[PDB]
Amino acid sequence: DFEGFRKLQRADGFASILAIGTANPPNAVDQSTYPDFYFRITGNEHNTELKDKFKRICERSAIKQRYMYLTEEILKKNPDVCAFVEVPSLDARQAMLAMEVPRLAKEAAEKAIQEWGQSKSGITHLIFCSTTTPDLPGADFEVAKLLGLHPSVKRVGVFQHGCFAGGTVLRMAKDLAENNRGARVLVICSETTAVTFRGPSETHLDSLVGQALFGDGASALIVGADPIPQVEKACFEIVWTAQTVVPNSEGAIGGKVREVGLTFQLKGAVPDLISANIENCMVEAFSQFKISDWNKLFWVVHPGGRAILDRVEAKLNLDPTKLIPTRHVMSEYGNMSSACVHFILDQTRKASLQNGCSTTGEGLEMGVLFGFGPGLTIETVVLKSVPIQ
Amino acid sequence: DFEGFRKLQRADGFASILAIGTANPPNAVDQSTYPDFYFRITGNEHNTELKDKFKRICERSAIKQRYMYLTEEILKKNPDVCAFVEVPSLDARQAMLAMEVPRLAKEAAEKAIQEWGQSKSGITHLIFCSTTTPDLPGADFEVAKLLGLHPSVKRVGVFQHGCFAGGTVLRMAKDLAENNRGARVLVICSETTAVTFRGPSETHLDSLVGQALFGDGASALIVGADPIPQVEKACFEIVWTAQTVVPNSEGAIGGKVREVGLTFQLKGAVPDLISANIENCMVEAFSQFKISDWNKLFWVVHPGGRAILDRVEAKLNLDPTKLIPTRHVMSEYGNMSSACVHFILDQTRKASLQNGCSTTGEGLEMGVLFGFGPGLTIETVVLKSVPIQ
Repeated sequence: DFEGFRKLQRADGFASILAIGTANPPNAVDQSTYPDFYFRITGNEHNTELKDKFKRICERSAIKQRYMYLTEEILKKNPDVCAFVEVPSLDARQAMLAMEVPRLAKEAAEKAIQEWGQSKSGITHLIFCSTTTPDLPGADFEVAKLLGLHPSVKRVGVFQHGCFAGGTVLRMAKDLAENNRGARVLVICSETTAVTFRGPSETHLDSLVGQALFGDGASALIVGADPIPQVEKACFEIVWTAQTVVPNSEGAIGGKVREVGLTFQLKGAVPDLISANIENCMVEAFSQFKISDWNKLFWVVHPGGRAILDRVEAKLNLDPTKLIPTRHVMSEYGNMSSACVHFILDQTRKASLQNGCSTTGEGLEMGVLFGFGPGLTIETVVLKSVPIQ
Repeated sequence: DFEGFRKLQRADGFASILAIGTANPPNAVDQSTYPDFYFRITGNEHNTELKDKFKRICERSAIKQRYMYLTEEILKKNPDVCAFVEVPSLDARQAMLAMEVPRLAKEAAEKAIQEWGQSKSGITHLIFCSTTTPDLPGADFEVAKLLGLHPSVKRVGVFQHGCFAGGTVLRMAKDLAENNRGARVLVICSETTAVTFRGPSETHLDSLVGQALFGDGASALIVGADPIPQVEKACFEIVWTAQTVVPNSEGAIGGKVREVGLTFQLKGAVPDLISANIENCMVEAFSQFKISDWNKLFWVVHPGGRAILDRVEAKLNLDPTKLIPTRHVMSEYGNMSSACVHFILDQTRKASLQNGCSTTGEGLEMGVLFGFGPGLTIETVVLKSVPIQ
């Protein structure tokens, strides 16, 4: 009865994505205009040297747009946020965060929930991810509250992991769904530049990189194993996952929560470091399925930057069609951190539909999903598309 | 094909505790002399009223000693950590945290690893918990790095969850160890008051309490399913888990990460909220095991404070023996937040051993574990004991 309590307790098939919800703040920022706006709101028009370094950066970021909670209104009222680090500004950011992060998350759940089609009362687990969370309880408690989730929903907050959390969230979703029969996991990633936006400094060119690539956004997935026939529609199946630390990459990507808010540190080595180890990951994940041709899988890569994508595409020489949904997202949404990959997952199943593809993975049956962040950490996830009738 | 990949990818038995390690900072502080010392080191000797008020709180705490990272020499070189909230102290605390938390976590786990007596390489998962974490990557990465863990350990950091985290980690460990055949999760909870210690204030008595209750410590567990016979020795198994939010209980427990560090709010209504609802959690986690008499189970409840334990016990009408292990640890360590319940698990198995009980649960077969924190949430964990022979 005890060894019997286990089998009945766990689920059957693979944890599957039964819905995908997305949301962003109202302020769409045109990248072609950001350089003038950025240097004007921070009061740095007098430093023509920097501006050109930033312009070059935005102009080569492959990002044409980004949604930002931070608007000129909020910035003119928060001069401390416009400074580099000469004055503290954590508490003001923290307030923005306690309000915005949960708000974007709910908006994403509400869409995911609706698509899913079942009562929110059926959600058993909640996985919440954000670069940071301002208080105790974390944002996971706040979002559950706002959404109206049952009080016995088991929450897990994933804070301060990094841009790779988009993958770890799926790795966690997978184990939650498959070890608990009849379970439905609500997986949410919510990010804003409110905690990281700050003024430019010539002596901190890396931080200037983050000011041109980071954008706001929230994604919501409903994950569950053993979907109900004719009721729940799965569009992806989470097959296998792995996490690793790239060798000799210590300090490559990092951040610090300090009195001046969150500080971003990024080494020029990241692209190299990811390219030189991305293949190992592939053989470790796909050889077990007897797959050696990378181009036979569909792709979902975290858009950490234009250079990183071009590298991976070369070291693996994936054809030009692989990073299309991924670049589609980066272009229209920028680097929304952990949320990015899920936005691409929706972009992928969308294109598949609008193009008469045999499956949700653009005709291909299997695919990989990548997460890159502080570590440097590499998060791998093997998917299984679903056939579209 | 996949219906086989799934069956082989997952473990057969029950997630089990295969080892428990504990660690604490050198500085052993006696609750008896803390009032004079606490007010001295903070330059508040003159305000005899608040001091006598704090002595009175310490004398009811039922805490005889705690282990603190912050020594007198450290507080003397850091005056800002001594203020209440008149001067910022986040940065200084983050520095203390970046080094102390992972250090303590590392000591706890080396102990844990040793008992388990298996290779570190065999560690495929890591669950790290701490009230907070100063940077990105979090303490999970750092702990792996100090531990010389395998670059591919699947790590997860649980930050800013609260005093109830001790159980959410077991809830997380169970799903990980049971859905991954061969998986061995290293569970670590490291906490220190360095991020919360501040001077006294007469307008913030809820904060006073906290200065007398919280202490430092690190706990470490090796969790895994299907333990190798006569190679790995299990002591506790995780059968069923749950977390819940007690109705209308917001603000009772919470904390804010600000430029002055982690502030802490604690409404006096906490003992009653937990008590008038814990009974409900027991009938949800035990009727399925045809059990209605709480006293037939051994107990592991978070030592939030004497009152919470006094109310819970009176409410459920537990035998003065149930909380011998809980009250004993709270007495020798105090509230080490998330790591307390693990200290209790350990003390509980040690006591069963010294006394000559039939099982690791002081003779009983099944047991319950509770965690209380910001939410207000309650983590319930039904544990299975193992025979001693």
